[PDB]
Amino acid sequence: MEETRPIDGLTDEDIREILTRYKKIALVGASPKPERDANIVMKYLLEHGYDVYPVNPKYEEVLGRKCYPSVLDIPDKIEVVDLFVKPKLTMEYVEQAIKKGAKVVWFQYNTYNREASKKADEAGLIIVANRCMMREHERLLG
Ligand SMILES: CC(C)(COP(=O)(O)OP(=O)(O)OC[C@H]1O[C@@H](n2cnc3c(N)ncnc32)[C@H](O)[C@@H]1OP(=O)(O)O)[C@@H](O)C(=O)NCCC(=O)NCCS
Repeated sequence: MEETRPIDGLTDEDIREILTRYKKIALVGASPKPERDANIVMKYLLEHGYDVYPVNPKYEEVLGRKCYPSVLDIPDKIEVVDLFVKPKLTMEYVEQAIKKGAKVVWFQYNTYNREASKKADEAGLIIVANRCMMREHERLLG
């Protein structure tokens, strides 16, 4: 009688490790609108010690942080690309994540793209899917 478990196949321990260790985040789809999920999670991660670089070519500053047009333009190392964009947009961002040397691609709810997931797996990145960083942080480090 196997229980349902997340499809990315990571244990609670693996996620807790990624949430404790990898705190340089490129948050793609960042938005200054309070209503968007990306704004709520970006504020929460900044309140919990994450260094969050918003990425969205539309904006130059979001929540007081300079906003970049690509993960590759961020002047720092990036460990996690946290995706708040539609599925077909994620392939490009996974490609940027690979070229930047990120360690983890994190597909937030309704962003998963199989093809993008495949390029990330081929390059060796850890893939987290169908979870929220905020909710996993609350569940595991709360
Ligand atoms: C993926 C998602 C944003 C789609 O929602 P949607 O209502 O269709 O919104 P859109 O994709 O049109 O736009 C959202 C943002 O993407 C940004 N965006 C669009 N194209 C982009 C691109 N190429 N690069 C970066 N950002 C982009 C837009 O600027 C927009 O922000 P804005 O309204 O400030 O302009 C949405 O399903 C989502 O928020 N998923 C994550 C949900 C989640 O995990 N919530 C946490 C719950 S605890």
